[PDB]
Amino acid sequence: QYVRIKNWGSGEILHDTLHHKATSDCLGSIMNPKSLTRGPRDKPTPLEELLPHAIEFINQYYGSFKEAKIEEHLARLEAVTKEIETTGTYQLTLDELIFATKMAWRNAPRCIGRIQWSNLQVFDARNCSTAQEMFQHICRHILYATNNGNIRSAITVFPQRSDGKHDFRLWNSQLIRYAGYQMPDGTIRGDAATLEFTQLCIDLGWKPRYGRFDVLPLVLQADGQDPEVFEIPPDLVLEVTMEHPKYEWFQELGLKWYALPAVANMLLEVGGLEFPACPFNGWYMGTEIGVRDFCDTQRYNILEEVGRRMGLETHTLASLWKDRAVTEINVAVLHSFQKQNVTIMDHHTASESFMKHMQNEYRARGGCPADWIWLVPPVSGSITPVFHQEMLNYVLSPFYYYQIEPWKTHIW
Amino acid sequence: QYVRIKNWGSGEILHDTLHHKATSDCLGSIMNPKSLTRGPRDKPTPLEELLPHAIEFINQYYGSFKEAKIEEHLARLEAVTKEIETTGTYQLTLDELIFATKMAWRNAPRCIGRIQWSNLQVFDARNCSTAQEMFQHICRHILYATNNGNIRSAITVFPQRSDGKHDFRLWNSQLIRYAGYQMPDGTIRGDAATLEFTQLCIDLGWKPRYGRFDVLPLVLQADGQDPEVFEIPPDLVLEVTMEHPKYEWFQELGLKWYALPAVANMLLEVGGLEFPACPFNGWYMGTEIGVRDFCDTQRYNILEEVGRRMGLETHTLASLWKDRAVTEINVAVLHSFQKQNVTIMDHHTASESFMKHMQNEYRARGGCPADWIWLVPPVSGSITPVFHQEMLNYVLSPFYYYQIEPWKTHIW
Ligand code: HEM
Ligand code: HEM
Ligand SMILES: C[C@H](O)[C@H](O)[C@@H]1CNc2nc(N)[nH]c(=O)c2N1
Ligand SMILES: C[C@H](O)[C@H](O)[C@@H]1CNc2nc(N)[nH]c(=O)c2N1
Ligand SMILES: O=[N+]([O-])c1cccc2cn[nH]c12
Ligand SMILES: O=[N+]([O-])c1cccc2cn[nH]c12
Repeated sequence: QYVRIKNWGSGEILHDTLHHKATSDCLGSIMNPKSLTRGPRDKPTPLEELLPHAIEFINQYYGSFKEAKIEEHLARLEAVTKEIETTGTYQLTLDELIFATKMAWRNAPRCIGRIQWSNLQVFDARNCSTAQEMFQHICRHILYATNNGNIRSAITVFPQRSDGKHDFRLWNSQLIRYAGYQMPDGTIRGDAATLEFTQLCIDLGWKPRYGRFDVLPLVLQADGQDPEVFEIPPDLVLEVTMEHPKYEWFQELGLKWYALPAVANMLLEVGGLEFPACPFNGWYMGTEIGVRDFCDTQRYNILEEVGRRMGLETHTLASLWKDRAVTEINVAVLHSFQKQNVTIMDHHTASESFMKHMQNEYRARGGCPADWIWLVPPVSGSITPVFHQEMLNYVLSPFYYYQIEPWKTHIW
Repeated sequence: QYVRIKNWGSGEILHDTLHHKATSDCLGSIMNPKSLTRGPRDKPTPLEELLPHAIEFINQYYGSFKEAKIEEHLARLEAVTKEIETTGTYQLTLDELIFATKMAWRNAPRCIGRIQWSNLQVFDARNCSTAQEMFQHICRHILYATNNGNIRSAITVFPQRSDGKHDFRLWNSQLIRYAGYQMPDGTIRGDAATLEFTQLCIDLGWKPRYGRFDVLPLVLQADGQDPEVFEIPPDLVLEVTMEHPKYEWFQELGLKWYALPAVANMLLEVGGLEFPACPFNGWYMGTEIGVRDFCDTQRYNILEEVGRRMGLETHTLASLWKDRAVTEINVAVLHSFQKQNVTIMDHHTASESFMKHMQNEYRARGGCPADWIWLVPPVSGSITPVFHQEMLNYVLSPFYYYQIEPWKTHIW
């Protein structure tokens, strides 16, 4: 009938009717395509579907390392099949889970730090059962991951999905994130992107401290019950104060950002089993903070003013003042993280690494799922290698799917 | 079996086998997909296919302007049908051709200057018949288009394809382009991207002047005959000397570039009819010269040295020296074109315009074919609006398809 299209900048929406007149023989520019999402359930996974996937995975895992263990393979294959027919679902050996997480990461077409896919700390929280218990596992995660600035990649795996009405889910987009408050005088303070979610926290009893960098509360839902609100212990949230290595007035901007990039709302699918809650984290890439968080008009939007303070022709677009500015914001981010001994990688070194990984991936298994639109840094495109590298985007398994925002499909 | 992937940077090739293990339910990152190419022929277009397309077009053209001319419509419809059944193919009224070119441009998903789609000079050369005659039409084109710096968009349409063995084709990638010579001492002088083609010109009798900016010869093939070589009159090729508005040493780089961006090897398809030769041109966008031509490692590659001359940490990647440099090269390009009174638009203003166009397009006809991967400038991505705009890529009609390089499918 018509496809909806969103301009994440102005938020505006559009309905494309013209595409119907296409000749035939692409949704690559879409953000959250239903092909990359794995929604809710109401009934368990039909055994006929589960068994095939489960069998494949056990073959992937067992046919993973050098010199196989056929005895164990066929044994596990059997033990797994049986468990499925007797219990319905099944449990992955801790080793399998570890293998599962690293693979799913490895199979993440939008990630650029996949060269690190093997170095990942795994926290088995499959035995968890309450919100308070989640909050604890999450805190442990944050503490381990942060590591006083020397960031360590980790993922905490909560109980897999069973029937559907019993799902473990973190409502936050990511572990640490700033709140966005709509001020009385119309202005928007904080992270404009978290406006709607900040409200939900308010509605659930959270006390808004109306500031620019107020760390949002953890909103967790265990088993199936309603989400409970927990504030993250301030001692656990390490931040970095933004300061330029030449511009003294940069510190006067009063900017800062959290050191831990931990995605909290994705679903890890593996061997037919799916875990709707599994927060993971790596470390930041400069451009993410300096270009996205800081310069997007839908976020902190600091380009206009960082420009003036540089004596740039803010009103003459062709002067390339925007190019000039963002780069200085980037050096600030990079410089500040380096100065405050917090791990971070610049987009150039990062790209060179993905290219290295990508080639290691084809040589190792003839392939590497890669979404160009996401891998190319928000700045200095072609100055980067990945820009010139053609790539094939495809969903393998295990995989880290997206999921329908919980506050939509959830009866209280 | 396996899909081939090219790294246009190092030129390296790869075979993707892994994609076979995909779940299912994307080739968006590919350069020349067969879906965007319209190859050779050996027999005319089967009447059963031609008539339907032809009919549609006549409906598009006639149902174009306000208050239709039904009398003429049904009349043209008839006159066209008849002509097809009696002659085989058919001729477009000059008006239709004009409408055809503007539409095809309008339907170009990779173009960012489509807001200009209505302002396009059309040169009807459908009566042409020889190479020498082509060269003349092309020169006239260059002269009109250049207009002493005030660039004007234009397109010259040569005789449409008939049977297949009688094709008019320009062998050049674009009207004006620099030669790339492989030097004795291993080094590559000029435009490395034109290495193979420069050789073809040598093989066809062209005399190489072994320089950095030697304008390549026009290689045209008329009717069906072999391609003839013609040198473009130097008085017709307007260039711009690169100089920075602050760096005196920039002029010392000895850089320069042609002012006319004229794509010469594409095929205009319309109402079933296809014209394998129709060179068009608009005006340059800063980043194209400064970022692509100048900074691509596969081109003039000037980043390394422009860096040093700026006293940048050329050996410390994290210093963001590359970001800093390219921006200065961009200001040079932009500044030089402005100073030498030659039309050119910066990527920012250009993007803002495409966004304006895109919205004018949905409001006017609910759609606008847009390939994100191509519309997003090679630098300052998210600093641009189009980066955040989701878009649908689809091939409409009329369309400007690519085509198999002539020196491959051509018996002498
Ligand atoms: C170690 C450093 C890492 C870096 C530098 C890094 C960087 C990135 C970047 C730049 C993106 C795009 C994010 C955006 O613009 O919204 C991304 C996406 C992603 N990363 Fe990585 N990452 C790292 C580690 C990890 C780890 C440890 C995992 C998983 C265990 C992972 C899983 C993913 C996934 C699934 C996405 C997609 C998120 C989405 O679609 O919104 N990454 N990463
Ligand atoms: C008036 C100014 C114009 C500007 C600023 C402009 C700019 C651009 C840019 C940036 C691209 C991508 C080129 C690349 O990176 O390789 C492009 C592609 C294209 N443009 Fe436009 N353009 C303009 C006019 C035109 C005109 C007059 C036509 C046709 C009559 C046109 C047809 C196309 C086509 C078909 C492509 C695709 C070429 C390819 O796929 O290699 N453009 N243009
Ligand atoms: C691999 C990738 O498709 C390729 O290097 C690209 C991408 N997008 C592009 N964008 C433009 N405008 N022009 C190009 O040459 C390319 N090349
Ligand atoms: C419309 C477009 O898909 C969207 O704005 C993009 C594109 N690529 C991206 N790239 C990354 N890494 N992260 C993003 O949020 C986006 N968003
Ligand atoms: O930009 N990043 O660093 C980034 C983005 C998205 C997910 C992760 C995990 N670690 N770092 C990430
Ligand atoms: O970059 N450009 O200006 C550009 C690129 C590709 C085609 C045309 C035609 N005019 N300008 C063009």
